Amino acid sequence: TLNGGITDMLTELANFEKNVSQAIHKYNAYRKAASVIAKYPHKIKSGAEAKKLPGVGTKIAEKIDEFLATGKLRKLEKIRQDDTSSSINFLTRVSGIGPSAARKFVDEGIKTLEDLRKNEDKLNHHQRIGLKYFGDFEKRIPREEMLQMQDIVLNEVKKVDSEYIATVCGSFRRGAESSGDMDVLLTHPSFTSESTKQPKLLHQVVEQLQKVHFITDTLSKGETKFMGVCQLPSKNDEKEYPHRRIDIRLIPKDQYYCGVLYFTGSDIFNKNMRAHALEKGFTINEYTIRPLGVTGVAGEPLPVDSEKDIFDYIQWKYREPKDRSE
DNA sequence: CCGACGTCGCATCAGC
DNA sequence: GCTGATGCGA
DNA sequence: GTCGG
Ligand SMILES: Cc1cn([C@H]2C[C@H](O)[C@@H](COP(=O)(O)NP(=O)(O)OP(=O)(O)O)O2)c(=O)[nH]c1=O
Ligand SMILES: [Mn+2]
Ligand SMILES: [Mn+2]
Ligand code: NA
Ligand code: NA
Repeated sequence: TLNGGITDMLTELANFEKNVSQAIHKYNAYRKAASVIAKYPHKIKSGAEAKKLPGVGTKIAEKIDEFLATGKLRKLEKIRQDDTSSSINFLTRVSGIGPSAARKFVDEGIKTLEDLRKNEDKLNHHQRIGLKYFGDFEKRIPREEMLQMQDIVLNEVKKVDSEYIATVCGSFRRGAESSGDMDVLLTHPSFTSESTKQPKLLHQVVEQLQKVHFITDTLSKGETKFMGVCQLPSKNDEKEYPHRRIDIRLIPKDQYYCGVLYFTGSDIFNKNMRAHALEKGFTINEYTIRPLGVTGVAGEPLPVDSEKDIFDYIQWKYREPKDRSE
């Protein structure tokens, strides 16, 4: 964090554009800029120096010069003072509440945590659970707790069917010392790109984790993706652990490497890699890498038998999970 | 100058 | 009910 | 907001 002040500024600007202006490409522009500055191994001395980096243009360069000279940004100082922007930004911190619902709530005079708590009937299920655990979801997860959680998940999954493979991805697989949540990739030989020989594969696992009181709430749930809440068990007279967000994704077993590449992240890393893939004439999702034809249409899936194969196709040197934290 | 910006799952809604 | 778009999220 | 062509 040689340039923590700058990256903080840009992230706050990113959040404004996403939540208030509802301009998603500005949000990504700022986040991309923040990321490239974050890994820049010098303390930045000027906006001109920063503009040399890919993703930093004229406007951000000027903001960096203002921030360097004064320690502040007048544009952000004004935004911070605005009631509507501040209220909208706050409401979006609740899981299930996005830019649209936040602005609608503020219109209806619901703009504080207290306002939300007395208008619970106006929330959908996701938002209601998000409000319930607002405090808990603010807290990060120490890696040591992540290891406890991994142990439970992998063992409970094993008990259902010993041919399941569960892999913890996201920031954990990238070796982070603390995570925002837990991300679990799931495979079973019955579910491939060719066929589904077994129903309720994800359901079976979710059910087991509920039975042992690990999973406590559900935000969303379908055939391949689960979004919910979990909690570590605590001992006698111990204060309870905070409730944690958990994401589970069932991927066709023969498409594990594309799946694990996707869910390992980071989000910005995926954006950068897939953009580069397009430049190289391929498209990548969580299932396949495919060539783009002359007319621009995706062709048939290419052979993949390691994460590295995917890097090879787009002419990138392989990068370990710990080097993908962009 | 300006088109494009990664890709997709689940909840919810409009229109039929 | 289905189809397609919108919102929020991974 | 940025940038490749
Ligand atoms: C949010 C997001 C996530 N992903 C993939 C890559 C992420 O690393 C992976 C898990 O999402 P996450 O749990 O929201 N983020 P994280 O695990 O990287 O970091 P954190 O510690 O959970 O905050 O899902 C995307 O591909 N695009 C996205 O926009
Ligand atoms: Mn995560
Ligand atoms: Mn997650
Ligand atoms: Na630049
Ligand atoms: Na939210």
